[PDB]
Amino acid sequence: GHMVIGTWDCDTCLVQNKPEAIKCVACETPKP
Ligand SMILES: [Zn+2]
Repeated sequence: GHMVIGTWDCDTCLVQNKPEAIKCVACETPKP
């Protein structure tokens, strides 16, 4: 919640996620 921006938005389920993750947090999609 602090200087952690960079979240990526999905393109299949339409859901944002943290850049520290490996996949989506809604559809479980493989991060690019
Ligand atoms: Zn997704």
